[PDB]
Amino acid sequence: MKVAVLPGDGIGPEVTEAALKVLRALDEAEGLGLAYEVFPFGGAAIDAFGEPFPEPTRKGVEEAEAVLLGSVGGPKWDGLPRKIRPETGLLSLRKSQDLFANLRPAKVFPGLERLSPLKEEIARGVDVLIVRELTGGIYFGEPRGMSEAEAWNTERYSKPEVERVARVAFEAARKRRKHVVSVDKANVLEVGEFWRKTVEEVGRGYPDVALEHQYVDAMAMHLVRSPARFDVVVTGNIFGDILSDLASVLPGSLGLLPSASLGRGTPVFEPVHGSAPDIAGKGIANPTAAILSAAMMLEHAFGLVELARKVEDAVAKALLETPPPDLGGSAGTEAFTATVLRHLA
Amino acid sequence: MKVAVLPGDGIGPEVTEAALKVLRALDEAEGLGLAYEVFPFGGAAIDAFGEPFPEPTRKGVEEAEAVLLGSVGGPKWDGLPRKIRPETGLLSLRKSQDLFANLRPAKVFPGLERLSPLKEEIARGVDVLIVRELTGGIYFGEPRGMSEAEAWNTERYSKPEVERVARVAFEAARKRRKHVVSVDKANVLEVGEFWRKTVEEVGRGYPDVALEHQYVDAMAMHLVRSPARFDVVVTGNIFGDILSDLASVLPGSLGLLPSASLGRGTPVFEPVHGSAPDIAGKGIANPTAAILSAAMMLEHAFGLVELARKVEDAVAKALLETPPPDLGGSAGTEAFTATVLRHLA
Ligand SMILES: NC(=O)c1ccc[n+]([C@@H]2O[C@H](COP(=O)([O-])OP(=O)(O)OC[C@H]3O[C@@H](n4cnc5c(N)ncnc54)[C@H](O)[C@@H]3O)[C@@H](O)[C@H]2O)c1
Ligand SMILES: NC(=O)c1ccc[n+]([C@@H]2O[C@H](COP(=O)([O-])OP(=O)(O)OC[C@H]3O[C@@H](n4cnc5c(N)ncnc54)[C@H](O)[C@@H]3O)[C@@H](O)[C@H]2O)c1
Repeated sequence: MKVAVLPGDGIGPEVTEAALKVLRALDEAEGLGLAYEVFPFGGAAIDAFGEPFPEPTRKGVEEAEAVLLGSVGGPKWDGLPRKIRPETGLLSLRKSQDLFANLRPAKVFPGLERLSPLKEEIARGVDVLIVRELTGGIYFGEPRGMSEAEAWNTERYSKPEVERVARVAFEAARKRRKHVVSVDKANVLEVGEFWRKTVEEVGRGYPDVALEHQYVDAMAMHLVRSPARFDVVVTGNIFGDILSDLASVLPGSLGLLPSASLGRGTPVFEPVHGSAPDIAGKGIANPTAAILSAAMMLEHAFGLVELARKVEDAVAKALLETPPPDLGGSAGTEAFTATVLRHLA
Repeated sequence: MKVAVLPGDGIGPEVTEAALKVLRALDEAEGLGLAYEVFPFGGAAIDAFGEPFPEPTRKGVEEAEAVLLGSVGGPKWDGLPRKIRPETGLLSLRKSQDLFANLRPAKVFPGLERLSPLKEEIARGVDVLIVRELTGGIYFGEPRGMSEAEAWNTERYSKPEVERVARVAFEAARKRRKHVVSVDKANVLEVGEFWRKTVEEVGRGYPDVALEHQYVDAMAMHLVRSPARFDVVVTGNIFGDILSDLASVLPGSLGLLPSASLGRGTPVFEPVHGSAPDIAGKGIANPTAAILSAAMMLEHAFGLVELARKVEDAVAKALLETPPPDLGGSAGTEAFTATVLRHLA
C-alpha cells in the first residue's frame, strides 16, 4: 500500500489528516503495509514550486499505488493565468494518469433521511454508484465550432471507450449488489444504440451481474421517485455529468460525498467538495467525504472490500453519535474523527 | 375561438369531454365565441378512415385557431406498421404545424405537497414552466451515423432556431412572474456559448423580464433542492427532454400535468398522460391535466390570461374538495368536473 497523499488547499489538509488517522489506525489492527508520502499539490505548490503539479509530486503520483487527494483552489490563486491555476493542475493529474471512469456514490445512511430533500420513505436505503465516462463523448468530440449563424459539437464514441468504462461498472457491481443500469438515449440516437449494443456484449463476460438499460430522461425521473432501487449506473460523459450531480443532492450534505477516478494510471480518490476557504482553519469541516474516499481506495485500489465496508459502518455510526455542524450537530473535525476510530476499534 | 377537438383513444374522450364542459360553461358566463368541432384522431380514425391523421381532421386542424387533443394509442393498434400507428399521426400533427416550442408546467397546488416526492417544505410553491426546443439539436443533427468501431451524432443549432424558442419563453414569462432561466452547457460546449449568447441578445427586447443562465447539470440539482425559485426555464431539445421529465415528477401524479406545443401553425394543447387503457371506461380518470390544457389554450392561444387563471384556481379548490382516486380520493371524472364548475360559478 503505497499512497501519495496530496492534501491541497483550504480544508484539504484538515479532512485529509482525518482520513490518514483512520488509515493509520486500520494499518495497526490489520497490518496493512501502509506507506504514504505527503506531496505539494495545487496552490500550496504554486507557492513553494511556482506551479500546481510540481515535478516531485508528479513522480510521487507515478510511483504510488493510489492517490488520496484533498482539495485545491482558493482566492489566493484565483486571478492567475489559466495555465498555472491549482485547479488546472487537477485536470493534469487525471489526464496524466489516463483516468476514464469517474465513480461517485450517493448514500443516505440510516437515520440520516431527514437530511435528504426527498421524503423519508423515498430517501431510505439510497446507495447508488454513478460511473461516468470521462474521456470521450461531446465534450471532446470533433467536429466542433461556432460561426455567426450556427454552432455544432459532436457526441462521438468508439467501441474501446465504451467497453472499458462498462468493465469498471461490471467489476464495481460485483463488490456491491450485482446490478448495473446502463443509461443512453438509444431510441433516438445512434450513439445510444451503439452504447447499449456494446455494454450488452460486455455484460456477457459478467454473467453473475444483472444488466438493465434505461433512457436518460427516464433515469432523471427514477433517481427522484425511486432511487433506492439502483446499485450501479453507468453512462456517457454529458449524461454522467448531469446524473451524478442529480444523485449527489439526495444525501443532503456536500461533506458526505466521496469520489474516485479509475483508469490506466494511478487512481485518485477525493471528496466531491472543494477547499471551502470560509470554514478553513476553524476545526469544523466534516471529514466524512475524505474518510469515505480512503474507504473507496481500500475497495477499488487494493480490493480490500470488507475493510472498506468496516470504515463505512464506523462512519455511519459516528454520523449518528456525534454529527458535524453541517448535519446540525456540534462535533468538530477532531471530535468526529475520534468517534469514527472508536467504532473501528 | 375556433377549436378543433381531437379526443383520441382510451380515456382521451373521457377527460376531453370534461375539458369541454369547463370551456362551455365559461363561454356562457363570459361570452367567448367558442365554436368547436370534434374530429377523428389516431386509433379511432385508423378504425374509421384506415389511417391516424385523416384528411378531414387535417383540414379541421388547419382551419381552427387551436387544437385540444386528448390521448392516442392503444393495444388495438400496437402491432401495426409504424407508418399508420396512432402514435405516429401525433408526430405528423406537430410536424405539419411547425411546432418548435413545447411548454410543460409542473405545479404543486396548495395542500397537495403531500403527493410530491420532495419534503413539504421544498415542494411548497413549485410552479415552473419548462420550454423545450423541439425541432433542432442532436436529435435531428447531421452528420450522424454508426460504423462497427464507432458512432457519432451532432448537436447543432442555428441562430433563428434559438431566437424563436427564446421568444416564446420571454413572452410566456411576461404572463407569469417575469423570470427566465436559460439552460446550457456553455463552459464546455460551443453550442452552449452560442445558445447563451443568442438568448442574452433576445432578452434585450424584453427589458421587463429577468434572465439568468444556468448549466444543465446544475439545473438538475436546483430542480430537486429548490424548484420553487423558478418561473420559466428555456433550453435546448435533449436538455429540455431530460429536464421537463425531471420537473414532471415533482407534483406526484401524472393526471395533474398539461402541455402545449406552440409554433408557426395551429398550437396543440394536451395532457402529458396517454390513453390509459386499463382505466378507460371506468369513469375514474383524473380530468385535471385536460382541464389545465384547456386553460393553457385560453392563455397561450387566445391571450385570455385571467380566465386561464380562474380555471386553475377552480381546479386547485376541486383537488382539495373532492380529489380523484389517483390522489387518494374517491371522486370520479364526472363528480370531480362538477366540483370544478361549482368553483367557476
Ligand atoms: N478552476 C476551476 O474551474 C474551479 C472550480 C471550482 C472551484 N475552484 C476553487 O476551489 C474553491 C472551491 O470553493 P467553493 O466555495 O466554490 O466550493 P466548496 O465546495 O469548497 O464549498 C461550498 C460550500 O460547502 C461547504 N463545505 C464544503 N466542504 C465542506 C466540508 N467538508 N464540511 C463542511 N462544509 C463544507 C463550504 O463551507 C461552503 O459553504 C474555490 O476557492 C475555487 O478557487 C476552482
Ligand atoms: N408509439 C409510441 O411511441 C407510443 C409511446 C407511448 C405510448 N403509446 C401508446 O399510448 C398508450 C399509453 O399507455 P401507457 O400505459 O403507456 O401510459 P399512460 O400514461 O396512458 O398510463 C400510465 C399510468 O398512469 C395512469 N393514468 C394516466 N392518465 C391518468 C389519468 N388521467 N387519471 C388517472 N390515471 C391515469 C394509467 O392508468 C396508468 O396506470 C399505449 O397503449 C401505447 O400504445 C405509444
